[PDB]
Amino acid sequence: NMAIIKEFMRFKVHMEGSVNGHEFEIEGEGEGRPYEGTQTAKLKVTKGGPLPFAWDILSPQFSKAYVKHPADIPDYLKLSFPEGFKWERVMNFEDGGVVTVTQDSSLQDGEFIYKVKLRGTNFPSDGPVMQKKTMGWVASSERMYPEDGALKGESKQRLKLKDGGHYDAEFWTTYKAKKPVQLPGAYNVNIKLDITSHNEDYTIVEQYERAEGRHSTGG
Repeated sequence: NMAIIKEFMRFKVHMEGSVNGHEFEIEGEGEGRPYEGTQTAKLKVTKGGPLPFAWDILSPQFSKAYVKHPADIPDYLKLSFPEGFKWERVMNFEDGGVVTVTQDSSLQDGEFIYKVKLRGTNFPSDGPVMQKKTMGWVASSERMYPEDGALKGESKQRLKLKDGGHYDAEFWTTYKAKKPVQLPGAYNVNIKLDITSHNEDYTIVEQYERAEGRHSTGG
């Protein structure tokens, strides 16, 4: 896969979804350095905008092939190409909001192709997601482990809020390659996800993410 997954790779992403019944679509394009763990994405809301909820609940869904791994941790999701992988995610927020997400990743004509479906439900009409009071995710760590022939990841996540407080969530994701490839043992993936620019109504957004696998739990 050293020649399938190049040191510089682009991707295209399509998301369709709904949040508290508001339907929307997003199209975007991104690029990054899969072995250095860095990537940027430029997203455009193409249906349903301006969105009546916080961009932040969407931002984690736009790319696991771009995680830097040490040589002694098998890079299962890079190894899955060119066929690729699928993932399924549950995000439970502390005020009862829920987002469930499914995603398919493939490689076509030398670019990654991502297709995302998202359903957000049960967010309080008063809460920070529907009132657009969130201000980005704090840096986080996803604990990974193999189970039942797939790679699972779990994390505790936290959104900063305009009022200086925080809004917490738990994330559970299952990642499954489309062909048997080697699973890793347990390890941690440290992630930093930033919104680097956006227009006034978040119908045009750019993101940057850095992700790296480690054995260490330090900081």
